[PDB]
Amino acid sequence: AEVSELKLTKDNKEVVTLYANGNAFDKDGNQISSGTLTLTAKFKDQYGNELTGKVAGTDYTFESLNPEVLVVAPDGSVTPIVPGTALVKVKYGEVTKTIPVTVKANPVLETIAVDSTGVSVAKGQKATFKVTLKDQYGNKFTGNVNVTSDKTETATVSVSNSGIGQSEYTVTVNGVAEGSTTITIKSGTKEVKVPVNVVA
Repeated sequence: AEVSELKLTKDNKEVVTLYANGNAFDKDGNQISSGTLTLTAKFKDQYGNELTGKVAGTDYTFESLNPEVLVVAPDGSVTPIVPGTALVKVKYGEVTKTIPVTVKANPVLETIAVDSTGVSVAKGQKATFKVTLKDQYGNKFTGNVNVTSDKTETATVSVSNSGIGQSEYTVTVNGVAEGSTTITIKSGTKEVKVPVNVVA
């Protein structure tokens, strides 16, 4: 025979990004949730005919040359273990092929992005800005958010969605009395401060 394709897949999509947690991503960075994670393989004969009706596991077997890093079932099924690089192998009699596979470290919170630099609200009014959590790769990250205010007699604060389960939240600040103060937005071990000025 001859090995004509060796791709990593889930639900017919090629996998460009794979985390330690098993999550997988196409070219666009849209997550694949359908299918199981596998390697696909196609083969030709000595005259270039695509060998058909072939059984993965029986006619051909898959090996992981780095089994502490990535588990590959002989039928081609795939589960990541920790971040690193694994070399994967397909076998068809004497005929073999090798591809690299990269497991990336899972997302963790890197940045609390804040739509605002300071807030100006009139006494007895509300103001609004957005908070976006980002991971080390600079994509949206779902995580918890907590907002407080240094002086509640000047201004009070609240967050959409009870500050859980989301990667984008709305912060409302109510103007309570004339004067100034600071809101603090906390998430994980990180924190941003925002000044606030309540006008008449």
